[PDB]
Amino acid sequence: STGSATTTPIDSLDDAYITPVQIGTPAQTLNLDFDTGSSDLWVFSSETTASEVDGQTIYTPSKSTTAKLLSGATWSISYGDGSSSSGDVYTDTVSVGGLTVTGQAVESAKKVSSSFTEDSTIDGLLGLAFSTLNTVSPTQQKTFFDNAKASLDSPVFTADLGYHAPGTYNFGFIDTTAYTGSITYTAVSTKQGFWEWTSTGYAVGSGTFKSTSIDGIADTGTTLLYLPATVVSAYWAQVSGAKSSSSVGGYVFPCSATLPSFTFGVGSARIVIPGDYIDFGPISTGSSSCFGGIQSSAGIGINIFGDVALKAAFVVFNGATTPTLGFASK
Ligand SMILES: NC[C@@H](O)c1ccc(F)cc1
Repeated sequence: STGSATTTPIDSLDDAYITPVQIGTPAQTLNLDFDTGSSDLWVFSSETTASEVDGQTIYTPSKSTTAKLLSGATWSISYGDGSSSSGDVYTDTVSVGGLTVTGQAVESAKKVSSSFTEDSTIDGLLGLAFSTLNTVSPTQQKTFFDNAKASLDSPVFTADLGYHAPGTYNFGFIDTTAYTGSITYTAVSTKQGFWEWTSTGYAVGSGTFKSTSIDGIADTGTTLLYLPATVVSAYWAQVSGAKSSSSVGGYVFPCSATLPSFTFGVGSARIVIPGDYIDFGPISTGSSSCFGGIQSSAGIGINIFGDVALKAAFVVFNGATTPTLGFASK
């Protein structure tokens, strides 16, 4: 089997992407944030505290003939950005782009933190990291990808995120028309439960490539590119007027600037992020100070190849017995 679904930016800055997902019988379609940095499939629901729902589409398990309470199971998750959610668990039929999994754990939110409530466009998350990170207790549950894997033509999914435009998540096949040149594959460590890999270096604009190992994660659920302070300082030093602002919480730059590109290495291959991809617009409405899309990972403990980086590539998440990651230009 295979699946193919379009993923769409939630706003004009590409802050996140949503992908329609069919849950239950008859189908209830919710727009979920596919997150290769976490491993829980959770949704706003009929059980979510009413004051914490503001415009989201909810899953109502009582209206699904295939929903079954997973007795005694609870979940609770805290994300890198400080947001969180928790609740109980059903199993139900879940389909993405024509690919169907029966008996998928669907984690029903009883509580969500303010940032979720405040984002009416995201109805929940669909985790695509390794199932070892799944938070369901007392019986840990598998991701949609893990459940689907044995049925897929090939044990892979791909992320093709657009810049200010829709893109695609494919399951079970590699669309050879969706990228240019060849795909370069690189080793993954699953020890922390992430799609963790090591970039071979970077360049700023038309500058020379610096060969240096940068260990990080491929995370579709993180907006920005978070790299070591040395790398980030080298990037922003090429932008007149750019500075790190403790009050804003990172590097800002004059909105009048033209940003240089940023290149990262994948083995001997190179992925170029155009400068425009690094512009996240005014820090507040009407400001001439703009927020940068490359930020320091120093306070995080891990480097993060988030959407800013991933959207510049066609990315293969290879879930073979020994997982790997592939990157191509597009
Ligand atoms: N995208 C999941 C989010 O919780 C996350 C953020 C940062 C990180 F290093 C790992 C995961």
